[PDB]
Amino acid sequence: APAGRQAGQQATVDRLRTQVTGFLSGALGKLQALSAQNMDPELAQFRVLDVDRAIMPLLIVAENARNPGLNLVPLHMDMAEDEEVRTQPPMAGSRHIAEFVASARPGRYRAVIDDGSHTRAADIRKDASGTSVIVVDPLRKEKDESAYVDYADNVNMEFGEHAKCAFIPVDIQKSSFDCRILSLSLALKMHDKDDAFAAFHETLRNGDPSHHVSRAQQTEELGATLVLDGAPLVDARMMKHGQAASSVSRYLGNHPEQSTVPVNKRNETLGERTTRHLVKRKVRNRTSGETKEITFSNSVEQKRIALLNRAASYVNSAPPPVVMRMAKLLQDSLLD
Ligand SMILES: O=P(O)(O)O[C@H]1[C@@H](OP(=O)(O)O)[C@@H](OP(=O)(O)O)[C@@H](OP(=O)(O)O)[C@@H](OP(=O)(O)O)[C@H]1OP(=O)(O)O
Repeated sequence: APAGRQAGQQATVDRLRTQVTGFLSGALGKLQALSAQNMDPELAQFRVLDVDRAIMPLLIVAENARNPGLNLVPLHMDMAEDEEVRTQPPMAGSRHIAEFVASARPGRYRAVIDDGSHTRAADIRKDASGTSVIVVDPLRKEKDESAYVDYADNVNMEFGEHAKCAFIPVDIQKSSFDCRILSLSLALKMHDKDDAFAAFHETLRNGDPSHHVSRAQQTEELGATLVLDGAPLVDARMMKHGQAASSVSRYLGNHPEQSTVPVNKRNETLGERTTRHLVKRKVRNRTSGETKEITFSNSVEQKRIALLNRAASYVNSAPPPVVMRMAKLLQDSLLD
């Protein structure tokens, strides 16, 4: 019974519980309906950017509780604090990296890093020796691979010049609004490959990345690591939600050994699973005009739905202090 754990607040708790599940499940029902009807959300006038920003802090709480040791913390870069450049304010509970590095208790963390307009995933190690970070970006649209040099340097400068850093840009995202669900999934995959990421942190502080990645280079300015080929650290299980079939196939062509390993309990290969998620629909054009018809994997929209399902279930059976916390995180999203 929960009457013992309610501290006489069963009225406020029970009402905040309904309020949070109502929003999570309310978003779930529309997204499930749009996905089942094979319709693009932004063409259907669903404001995914705002829903993804409001549910994210609540998803992390659920994921942190579902997998202890994930230690997933939302963080943002300095440019995210600038109301002039940013397209959206950082999500509720988000911390400035400088504040985090200075005050975070030593240990292992996962993170989603908002720069104001885009979000990446990260694996952070903080101890006496220093802080080290492995950043995986689900977007790779830069035409010339020199912006990644800047990104790697820009990420290192945000964590401190004494931090060891690796920047891994990966061709997963194709849409404009999926960078939050993709980064959240990469974080979960990081905790899944915890051992492999710890051995990379070790090599970062000490030799040859060849035991961990296929292609890497130190940057001229800060000597941070830029990885333009993350395999095998970036394996098939990290490429599952690649939206373009050409990205998954190019990746498998470059790393054939990843084409036969199981990516889930159903024993699907990366290629089998992506094919199962291929849909054909109209999307917004980013000549002429407005829309274009494409064939892509709806894995991310299915994953957004599956994550909302998890969170809504967690809250239904969550203890009051968790309910209070998630209700506040939702209210805090209407600030800024
Ligand atoms: O990474 P998680 O969020 O922790 O969930 C993953 C995973 O999800 P991803 O697609 O993002 O990698 C699988 O999902 P699918 O391949 O089917 O899409 C899987 O499912 P199955 O093995 O049953 O096929 C199962 O999730 P669940 O048990 O809730 O259905 C699994 O969980 P774990 O990695 O924690 O074991």
